[PDB]
Amino acid sequence: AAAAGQVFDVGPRYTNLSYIGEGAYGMVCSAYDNLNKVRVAIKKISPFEHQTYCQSTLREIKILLRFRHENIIGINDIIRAPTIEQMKDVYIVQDLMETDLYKLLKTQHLSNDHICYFLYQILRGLKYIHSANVLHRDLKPSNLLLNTTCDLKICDFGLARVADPDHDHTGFLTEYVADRWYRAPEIMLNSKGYTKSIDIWSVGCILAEMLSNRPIFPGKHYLDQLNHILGILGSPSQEDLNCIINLKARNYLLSLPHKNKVPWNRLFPNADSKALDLLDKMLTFNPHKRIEVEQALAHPYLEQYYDPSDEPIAEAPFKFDMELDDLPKEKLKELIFEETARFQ
Ligand SMILES: Nc1ncnc2c1ncn2[C@@H]1O[C@H](COP(=O)(O)OP(=O)(O)NP(=O)(O)O)[C@@H](O)[C@H]1O
Repeated sequence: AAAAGQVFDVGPRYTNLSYIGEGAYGMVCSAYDNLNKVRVAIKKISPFEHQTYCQSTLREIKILLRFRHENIIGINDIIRAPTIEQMKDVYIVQDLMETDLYKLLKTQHLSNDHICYFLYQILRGLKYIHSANVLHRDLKPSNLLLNTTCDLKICDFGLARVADPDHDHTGFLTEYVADRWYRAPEIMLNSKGYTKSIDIWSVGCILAEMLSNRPIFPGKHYLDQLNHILGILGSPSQEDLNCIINLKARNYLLSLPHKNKVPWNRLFPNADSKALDLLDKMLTFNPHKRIEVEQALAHPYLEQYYDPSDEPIAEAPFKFDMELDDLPKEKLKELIFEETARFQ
């Protein structure tokens, strides 16, 4: 059993392992694919102890196996034991991507052309995801992979859900998992994040972060996240408040001192004015007024790339809720076993 740091048993076919990160349920290595003669990425996942780990792992696998898109990371192979009894770990083999936008923004200035092309690819992948009735719900720079030729692939569908706008409403201050800094204001107010508009907010946050190499709304906690948003957008309008019927959320917003909108050109004086027009439309407080993915693709900022015939949609949308919250981990291990069978 070949070792890294732990068992990383991808054995004969996958060799010359190099540690390139850790994280959720396992650890990530690069490896030489002795069959296909390319370096690949391998994610070891060890989730079968914890129901919640098994949910995230089954979601990621089910979604990434169904999706086929140039801007979404695919699964090339899956390594696991031939029996459920022997299966402790699952190895997911993917295209090796040189970096992610998080690592890139820590150290590199992006040209206006790079910002434009990266946003185009994010929205092109997102159009496919949304067309499949799926919400990503955790878009952030670390979940956007890039290779040496600036090809961008969305990854990490662990928090992804089938869209359910009918059942989106909830109380004030309802608990949430996805990264605070990329959470739409309605999450803190009255939304479960079951509508496509929560992904467009996250893209808007990522566009702002590409324009300055700093998170635009770096809240330290839940209400601080809302003060950061309202610090730039200003106090919500009467019309936007009238949309918030939940009294705890409405009265919280009414309690706050009046704030005027800060103009995007003050925050980003060297930005392309078309980029700031699109940023404004993505970071709209009211999710009903917020631009949709297909409208963002058609925005003048993206006119060099925009080609709706080359912006494919999903053949096989997820019609129905993935009924995973109440499956015991033993059922979820069986589903993961069945979902991975095609690679044996
Ligand atoms: N296909 C890939 N190619 C290269 N590096 C990758 C790839 N997928 C993930 N990584 C990196 O491996 C490290 C750990 O992976 P991680 O950031 O956890 O990826 P993820 O797919 O978003 N999964 P996770 O965050 O654990 O739910 C990070 O430095 C990632 O950027």
